[PDB]
Amino acid sequence: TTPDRVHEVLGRSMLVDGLDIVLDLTRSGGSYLVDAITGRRYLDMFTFVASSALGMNPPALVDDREFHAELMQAALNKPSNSDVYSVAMARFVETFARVLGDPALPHLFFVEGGALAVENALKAAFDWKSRHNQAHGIDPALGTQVLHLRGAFHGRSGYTLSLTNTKPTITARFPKFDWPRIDAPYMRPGLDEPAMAALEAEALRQARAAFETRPHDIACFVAEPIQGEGGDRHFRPEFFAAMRELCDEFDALLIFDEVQTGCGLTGTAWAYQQLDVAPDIVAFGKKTQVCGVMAGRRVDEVADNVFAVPSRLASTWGGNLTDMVRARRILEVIEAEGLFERAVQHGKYLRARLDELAADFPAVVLDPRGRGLMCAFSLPTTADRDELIRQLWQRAVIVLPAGADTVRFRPPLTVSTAEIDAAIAAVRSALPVVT
Amino acid sequence: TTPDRVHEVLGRSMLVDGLDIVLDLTRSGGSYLVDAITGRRYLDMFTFVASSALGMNPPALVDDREFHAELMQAALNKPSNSDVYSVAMARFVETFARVLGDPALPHLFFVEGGALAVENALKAAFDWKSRHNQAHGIDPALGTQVLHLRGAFHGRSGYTLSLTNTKPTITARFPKFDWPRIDAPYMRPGLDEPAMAALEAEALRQARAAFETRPHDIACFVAEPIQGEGGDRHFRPEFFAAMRELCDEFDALLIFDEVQTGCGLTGTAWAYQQLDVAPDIVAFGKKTQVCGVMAGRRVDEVADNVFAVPSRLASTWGGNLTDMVRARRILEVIEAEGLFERAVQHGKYLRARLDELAADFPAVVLDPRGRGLMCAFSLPTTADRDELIRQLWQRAVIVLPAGADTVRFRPPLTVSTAEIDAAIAAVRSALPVVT
Repeated sequence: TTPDRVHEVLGRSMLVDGLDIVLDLTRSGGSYLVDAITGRRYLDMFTFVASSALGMNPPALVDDREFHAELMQAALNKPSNSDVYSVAMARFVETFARVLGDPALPHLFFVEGGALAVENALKAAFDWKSRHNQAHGIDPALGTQVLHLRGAFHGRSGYTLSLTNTKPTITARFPKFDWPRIDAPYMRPGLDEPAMAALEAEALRQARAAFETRPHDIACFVAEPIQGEGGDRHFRPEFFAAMRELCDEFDALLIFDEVQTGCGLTGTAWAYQQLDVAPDIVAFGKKTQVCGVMAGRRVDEVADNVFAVPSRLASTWGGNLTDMVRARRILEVIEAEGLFERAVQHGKYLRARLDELAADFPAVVLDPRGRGLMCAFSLPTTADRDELIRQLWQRAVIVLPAGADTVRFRPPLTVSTAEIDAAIAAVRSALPVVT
Repeated sequence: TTPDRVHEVLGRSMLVDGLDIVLDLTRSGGSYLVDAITGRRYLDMFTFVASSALGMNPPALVDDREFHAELMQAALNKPSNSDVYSVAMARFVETFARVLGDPALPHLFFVEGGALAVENALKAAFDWKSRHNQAHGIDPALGTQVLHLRGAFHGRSGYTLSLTNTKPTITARFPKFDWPRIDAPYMRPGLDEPAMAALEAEALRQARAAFETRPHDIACFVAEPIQGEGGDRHFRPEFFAAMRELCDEFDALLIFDEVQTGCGLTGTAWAYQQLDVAPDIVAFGKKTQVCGVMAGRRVDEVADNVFAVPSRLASTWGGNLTDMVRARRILEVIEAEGLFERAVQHGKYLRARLDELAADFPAVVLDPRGRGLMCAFSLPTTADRDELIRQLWQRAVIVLPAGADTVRFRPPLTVSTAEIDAAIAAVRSALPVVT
């Protein structure tokens, strides 16, 4: 089967609604994807839906003969890491703890898939609340609900379908729990400190009302620190700081879903580190390759929590060993080359360019925003946004939509300023055409 | 970090309740695992919880230089296969369809994880029932419940926690849907045709009552063709044939969870092929490396089902590309070496040996049973069963428990008769010690 027959072969078995290209696995590199059909190079601001930290075929992985041997050893088989331990696994775990670890969150758990990472954070909270209730004379049947935000995306699995609320297509006709959902007080243009404070106060009021009308039954609050799929919606640290206090007042855990924000994209290991709010549990995935949770803080106050008791959380494989070996090497590169700091600096650059675009096209380029390399802007209508994406595709630049009117940038951590300039140049070319 | 420090390193971050050994990834091969600490070889009747079809480091994969290059190309990166197609992916899909495909079930969907494979089968059914209801004048809010069996294991995710019912430890304190659950009329010793028929009739009665008291609200019936974790419980074809008719009468889909039974273990591609019952959806995982569903039959009667409409089912990665490349090669070996037939023949051999054990130890070795290489026997008590497993471990044979009193055999498809003899010899040595 040849590159030009790929879409035909897949089309016999599946819906083929992806990109028009066929990925050349060998010739792609860094910030560029190569179409195996034409040999055309595409500038990658999409990074497999923000799951690639270093881009395709990074030199530090490709040129490392010792790593090749390690990777090959892992890739030939697929052990059940939950039952059977290896040096390859232990090396990954120790470097994860070193590079991304938080001393307050020592409990680590790994699984395949971002939705399942979030689910296991939820399971930890449900167990914790039930047991905490029981220890304080409250019915252990209580503690089954999840406070969450409007516009949230946490995945497409059994529990996360009850949380995710972006496009109706994702959740329609699937059974859901009736869990309390509150307004998301995200930052928007033309709102000053007092205006933002009032918006936050209303979400806080709704949150308080949920806790008070469902006594002892809310196990946790879950949020993305920055809402990705919902449209790159940013929140003030003040909002999460207030939620942290409110969670503590009602003995509920605070969970950050860092599946999209995590592993350096915002300029720190985790976005929460810049918001100065301490979570009890963090769910991670995408860039980490293997998914999972880190837990601690109040979790430890219940001695028989799911991290202390065998067989409460599990899967067959306990994450993919190949992903663990790849991730170990990726984390070593991040640490050695100071890629978090590079993300801060290049992120400031990208943001500055988007500000310039907003000045040049004031009625078209709206609400330029970002933290680190996680940047976005919006257009007046969905039609304008969709057209800009088509125009960029024609110019060999890959970006992703979000929400009704957002264009998202998700470059690799290794993106150069010249590559950012190229992306911006394409947007500038395309804009007069869309207007 | 050295083999002797693996448990210490992992123990800082996780609960370390797995096997005492450290897996040597290089020296393990075929039906043998190697402990990196001692160099002791362990006879493997466990195969990473039945997820290894060919055992460790199969020669056809290890000696194939062309495959090495293909695997390395896949392993270096992790593309989002849902968005971005490759030759490596298309080759996997076409060989999957060739080797394991069913002409009645042309729709394929891939995902990481067995629980998520089952969840996507459920999502397909929920959507189908709602839309089928709508097309026939019935409220589209109806069609949200899942008929399932006692003793079932379908995973540990949001929807599957409402189905799984083996050990309380798996499901306690996690929120569940109230879905209808019926008795499992599995075969047991000392029950003749009429006795089995009466047991089945009672389960059928319970099933009928569920359909009639929850009108238009049961979307599907889900079952394992042979219950694995619940204790290798086998069902007569007559039971599933009756359930098939009953599902059709009430316009509900029939889903087989073949995550444990699938990919040749029972002697055919799928266990359902030997039961002569046609499912609408099959969920697969474990041995297939990449997980997912095959769908067809009645699914196609709803033209806007989830396999026809974009973005109803999805994940970031669409399965792991490394797993796809490995699985392609594994399937080619199965096809080329006639491993399904080998499983039939060696399975008959293993079963014969267990019958002999039952004759020699009539009060201790109970209910010897199996289909293909999926074989088991039971002991009088849980204490006897647990002790036998410890005694086998001491003799370097790895087997898995199931239920309260079952010992399961899960050899690779490539197991030899001498290796089966070795396993049986160890059981014979251990039994006088446990009695």
